[PDB]
Amino acid sequence: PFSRRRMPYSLGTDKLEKVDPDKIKSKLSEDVERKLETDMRELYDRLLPTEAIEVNRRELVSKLERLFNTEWPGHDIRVHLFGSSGNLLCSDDSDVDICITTPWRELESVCMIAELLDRHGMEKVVCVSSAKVPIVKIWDPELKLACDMNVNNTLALENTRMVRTYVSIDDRVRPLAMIIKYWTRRRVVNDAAFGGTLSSYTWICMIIAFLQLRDPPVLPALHQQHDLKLVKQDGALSDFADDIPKLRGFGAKNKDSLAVLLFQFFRFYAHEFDYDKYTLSIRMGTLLTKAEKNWQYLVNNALCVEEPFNDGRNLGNTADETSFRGLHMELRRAFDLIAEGKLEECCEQYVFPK
Ligand SMILES: [Cl-]
Ligand SMILES: [Mg+2]
Ligand SMILES: [Mg+2]
Repeated sequence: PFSRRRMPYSLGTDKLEKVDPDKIKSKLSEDVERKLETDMRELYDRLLPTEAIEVNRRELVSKLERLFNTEWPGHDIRVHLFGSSGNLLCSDDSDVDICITTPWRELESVCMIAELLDRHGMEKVVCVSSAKVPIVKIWDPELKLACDMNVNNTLALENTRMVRTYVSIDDRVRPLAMIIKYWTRRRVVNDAAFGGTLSSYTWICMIIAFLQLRDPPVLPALHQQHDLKLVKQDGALSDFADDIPKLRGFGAKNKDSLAVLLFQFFRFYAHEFDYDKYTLSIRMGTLLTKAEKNWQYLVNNALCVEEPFNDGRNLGNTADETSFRGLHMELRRAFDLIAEGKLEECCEQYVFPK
């Protein structure tokens, strides 16, 4: 019984002003960079997961796999981590995302799973059967983990494997992405479902797109690197290049530090990127126009971020015009603070009004 709209309609829908480029700081001073760098690695160390909690995620997987195969024997039911839990970007307070696979299609009834998990002591058990991807949500009070589960959405397993591959290519990607994600949680702009802002997966695509567009690039366009694609276990070629040992080091030509990349990330999205004209596409690794995708007609197209496996889908579709204006303001707010090295203020915890 509470409204979670992050960006109030009183914000309006107007485009932000194009700032005189000579007034937009182009690089960190040496003092600001050095201190921001040490602050970011201190933040990253606190964000890194601990082994005790990582063990709890795997125990939840095992517990769930046992519950399911005991209740419905014979169907080779398997339980897989994905999302943050499988792409190297989770922290200890990250929820668990789980994909349950089986050829037994009758398991795709998420409320049947809710009844079983409730009966065996899970708490806050809810099922959402009308979502694009039906889910069951639980709180495990023994392991103290929140968990969203779906059944047989293998597409999410592949784009998790893709993000994991991107994270594995250059060692700056994991700390950069974790710190930006932490920023999105603290400013509460990571809630596409109820807040009208952007999903964590949308944010990760924006980070990867920015890194692909650096000169030199930090990350390649994996979907376009046909010669480094391996054959998967199902016999088909991978959709994206995934021979990690051959890919590792691709970004080594780019010599910018973590501090400079965080500054440039916010500078890019605060002032450089023309939201009105372009679509970000980590599938291509280059900018696309909205018009070449017919996305000038798309409802909720202020921000266009192409899903790399279904390029008909805009990940930015959860932000209407008002929400985009507030997101853009948050990105400029972040740029102004990181330009002066103020990582703590940048990550101030947003609280909803009463
Ligand atoms: Cl993630
Ligand atoms: Mg989740
Ligand atoms: Mg529009």
